[PDB]
Amino acid sequence: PKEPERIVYDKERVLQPIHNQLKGINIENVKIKEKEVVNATVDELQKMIDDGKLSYEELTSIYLFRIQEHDQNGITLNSVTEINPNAMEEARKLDQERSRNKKSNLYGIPVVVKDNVQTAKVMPTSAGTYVLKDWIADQDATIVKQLKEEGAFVLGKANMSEWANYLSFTMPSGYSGKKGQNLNPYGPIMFDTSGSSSGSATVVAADFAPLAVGTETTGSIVAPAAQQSVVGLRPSLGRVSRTGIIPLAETLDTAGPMARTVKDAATLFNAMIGYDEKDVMTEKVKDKERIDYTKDLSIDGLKGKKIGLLFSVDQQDENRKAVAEKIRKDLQDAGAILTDYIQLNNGGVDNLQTLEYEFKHNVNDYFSQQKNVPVKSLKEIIAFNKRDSNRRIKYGQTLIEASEKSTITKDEFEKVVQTSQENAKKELNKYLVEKGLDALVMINNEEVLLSAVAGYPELAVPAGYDNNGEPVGAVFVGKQFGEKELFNIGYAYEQQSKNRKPPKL
Repeated sequence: PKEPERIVYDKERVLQPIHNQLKGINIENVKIKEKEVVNATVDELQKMIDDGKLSYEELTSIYLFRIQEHDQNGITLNSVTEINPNAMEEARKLDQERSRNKKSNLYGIPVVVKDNVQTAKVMPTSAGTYVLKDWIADQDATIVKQLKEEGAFVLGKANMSEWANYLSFTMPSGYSGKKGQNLNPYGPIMFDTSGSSSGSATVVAADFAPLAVGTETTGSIVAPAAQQSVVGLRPSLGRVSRTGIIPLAETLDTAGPMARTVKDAATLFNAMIGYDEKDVMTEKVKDKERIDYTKDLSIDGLKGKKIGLLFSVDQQDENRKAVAEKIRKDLQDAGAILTDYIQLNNGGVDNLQTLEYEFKHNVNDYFSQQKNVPVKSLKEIIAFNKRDSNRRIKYGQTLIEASEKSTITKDEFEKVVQTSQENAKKELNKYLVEKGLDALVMINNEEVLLSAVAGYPELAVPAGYDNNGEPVGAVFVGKQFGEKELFNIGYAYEQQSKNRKPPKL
């Protein structure tokens, strides 16, 4: 992959919606409440408005102001693709019906969803592409529809690696032909943002939003979360509906919550989960009940837990040696039994061929359902990009070209997926279920291939910063349908370490 550059497309796409609903606002009250809102958890934000020292309209104003001054100006992280023009109108209405309709922790809380998540009549869904930059979907994604059932509203959309990082091998992470290059708030250009949920990681890292929604095929959530020092969760395959999300490979596709705090992540995770008749994958959770993932979160959640390490401190470079060593300490200091150095075996577990065949089919089937989409096939996209290469495909489109002319048959595909799932699931259970380990911890995204295919949940927690200041996260692998135990484990590791530091913008 090539290096990231300071490239920003269509800046007025974000500024004008911000500028329009910030004409009748006092900048004095904004900057004052800004210092009290930044790095504050969701629970703390609810306390600031219960005491009357803040409101939802003010909360939204601060974020929009920060996006205007930091994301599209100043340091210019360029992590926001779209902004809800009705963000203030919805915020004020949530203030009026607050004392009457308040019920959930998510009420009035602005949420930023990934650019590949559908919203109705308001914000375009493009998956970071230039060809879909202006296409507004007909219906909301189910996760968006369920979000507004608890009071939450979509503040805007986050930047991402185009096509969920499936365009070319040379394209830098965080880049999209729609908005441009995403920059890491801990060190622009210097540090990569990772992908493909780069923007969803940045908006919560730079306090552009309290919560964010990302998608993951293989590491697209936990890797940018670790690279930008924020919390990211990949749910079990079937826990969260994918309906209303531009796919990549429905075999692996999933949508997870992202925040600065494990607590806040679980708060968002409450409204994302549920049942969906449209997504047949969510019929593996039908015989289960909805839970509050914020109640059973104790600081002694690591007491007695058996975490298997997927990294070795001694074999680590001098740069990450100090960070990796502190991970073991914090786990031990919290009272957990650590298991040596477990080296997972990636054998027979395919990822690329699963993507090459399924991408063309998922995309074409996706566009066939839409009403007024400017493209109805992957073939038309390829032809569209060719007409202005330097703009629409600066780093090419080799991957989507390979998927279009793929020779792989459906028999070869479903057979590979079958063997891959049985291998990864057995490899994981070998340590998790068989040897009685509660969870597996890794550094960054070194071991995501197995847990993604097997459908096991993943939780990224800020593990600190190396000698150069580059963010390093600790991603936990939980057991199947064990998001409840993962959050409890993740919360205990988070509080008994506190590695995350707010970035200097």
